[PDB]
Amino acid sequence: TIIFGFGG
Repeated sequence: TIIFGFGG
């Protein structure tokens, strides 16, 4: 993801 700390 494009959320810091959340892969993918």
